[PDB]
Amino acid sequence: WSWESYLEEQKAITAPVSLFQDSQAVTHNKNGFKLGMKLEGIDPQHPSMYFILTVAEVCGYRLRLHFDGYSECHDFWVNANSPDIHPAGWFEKTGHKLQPPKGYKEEEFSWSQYLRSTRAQAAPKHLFVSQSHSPPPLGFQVGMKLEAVDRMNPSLVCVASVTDVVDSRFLVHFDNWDDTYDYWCDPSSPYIHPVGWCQKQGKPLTPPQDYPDPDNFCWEKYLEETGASAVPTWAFKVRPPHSFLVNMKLEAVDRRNPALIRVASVEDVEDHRIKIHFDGWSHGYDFWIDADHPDIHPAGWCSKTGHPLQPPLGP
Amino acid sequence: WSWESYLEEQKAITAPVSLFQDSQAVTHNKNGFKLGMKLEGIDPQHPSMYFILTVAEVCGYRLRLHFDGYSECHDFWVNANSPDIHPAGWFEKTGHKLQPPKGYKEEEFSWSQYLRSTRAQAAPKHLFVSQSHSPPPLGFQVGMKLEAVDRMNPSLVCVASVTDVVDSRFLVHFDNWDDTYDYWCDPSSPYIHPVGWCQKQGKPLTPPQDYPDPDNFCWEKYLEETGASAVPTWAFKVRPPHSFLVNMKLEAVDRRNPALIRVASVEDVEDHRIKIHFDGWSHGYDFWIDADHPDIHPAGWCSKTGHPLQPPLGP
Repeated sequence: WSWESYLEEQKAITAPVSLFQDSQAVTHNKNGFKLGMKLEGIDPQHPSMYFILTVAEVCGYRLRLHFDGYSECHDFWVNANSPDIHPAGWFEKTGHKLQPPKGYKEEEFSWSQYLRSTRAQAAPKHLFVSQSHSPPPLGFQVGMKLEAVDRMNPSLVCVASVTDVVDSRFLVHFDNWDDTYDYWCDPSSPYIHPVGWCQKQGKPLTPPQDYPDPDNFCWEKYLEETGASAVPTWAFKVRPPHSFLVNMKLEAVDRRNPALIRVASVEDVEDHRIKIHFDGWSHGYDFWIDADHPDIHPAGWCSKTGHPLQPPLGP
Repeated sequence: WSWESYLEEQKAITAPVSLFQDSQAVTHNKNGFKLGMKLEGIDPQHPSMYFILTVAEVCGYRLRLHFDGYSECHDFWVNANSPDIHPAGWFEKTGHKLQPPKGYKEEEFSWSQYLRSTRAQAAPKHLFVSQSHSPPPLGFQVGMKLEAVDRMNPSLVCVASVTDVVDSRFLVHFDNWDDTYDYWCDPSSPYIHPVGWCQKQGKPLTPPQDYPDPDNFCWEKYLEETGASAVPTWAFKVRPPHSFLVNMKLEAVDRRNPALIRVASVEDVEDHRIKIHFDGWSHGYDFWIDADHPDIHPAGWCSKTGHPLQPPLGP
């Protein structure tokens, strides 16, 4: 199977490499992660929370991570240039809480004693693109307030806080709601707005969960009572629309089976999202995804990185 | 104590009779209701439901009603010209459900057997202003849909239905919410609007409780699925604002002890409501009330109807 003959046969084109972020397109970096290496990382189910993880599997420029002490059914895949993993020791140098292995209490864990018990190696620091050493997202400080879209209830723009800052990204948290609504963001995110944006648009602002008298909700009073500042208006950057067009082909991680990467086409587009179709599969498997998601890639990505590519499903 | 004497010490004025509805002002009708007379009436705490009620007390042009079979702690006062009471036998001739006395099954209650058991008399029909013999509210039929303010959550305007029609009034019900939010209305009510009013106002509409995918609520889809039509826009009338002014004196039922009527003053106003202050009492007892409410009356009303009036609280 080749992309060249496939595109010739389909009279189609791939999405040019120039439409991707460098982190999505880069194939010339070696994967330095090795089986058994230990590290810290974000739980994709609880994006505010950090766990001790072990490398369970490597495939191309991707790794499968295991939560030490828990079931292997929680394992998940990342790219080796993921900014959501960090070297052993990072949590204590940068102000982050680390969930210990199942069994430990969080004043009974140290890395030096845990590496001694397990005889394991921490992944070396030079492997990690994000160690809190890069310039921060200008203007967004921990504790500052903004208006954010709830991506699980996307018709709602809500009162939200910056609760974590790591390199050029920050965590959006919805005041008084479960942390499982949190998501990582940057200054150009189309989902975040300055305090006062809703009122300027004649849009309903959703106040914190069970705010007393939500009808009389007023930002100025809320900021005063919480000892908080608004993220300043100048910090918010216009992200321009992506340039993907319908029928352009690419490679995408299968969401039902994330060990696998399949030949995919752009089925539909919005300003900041694309709809993925897996060639040869039912359209029931189509899904919408952010154009900057780390799990879509230009054609050739699996081949240059050493990951198997699934061809179109054919007879 | 007299009004003439009091008005002179306060250098004050009474709200003129022409500011009130005729039904709030009328003093020359006699109270024909008698202790122990039985009738049917709306439960004020469940405005959609009808119960068997007994006259427990009469004071001037007011009567206290007791729910047969239930605790006296639920007793309530109405005026003798109330539209919310009907003669025995009305429910069956008009398509309404009667809740029987506590402990009876509905089906095993009949008025004639119940009058025989209690040896009581039904209040005669000529006492009742509302027997369902008058023209209906034009344009409002059972089953028609409209938008209504939820008076318990007054920032919300919601999908609502006409569920009952009695003489000149109709009952507004909030689709898929419980019946305790229902309220009685006429065509001039400030709280109701035609289908599509929110949209034209750039105001959000609250769809029925747990409507599947509530952001796409489409009135015309909803009207079709429910086999329903909109109340026509022509049927909604403008109510002009009241002309009560701050400082006018009047008489009002005490909401904490509703057997009592006190000298009151208008503390504040809106287009359709006044704020009542009880002379000589703490302002912590001030309350808002709709200006057409049956429990406010002009100065002189207690005197002319034979009801005791409480003078201002003094040292």
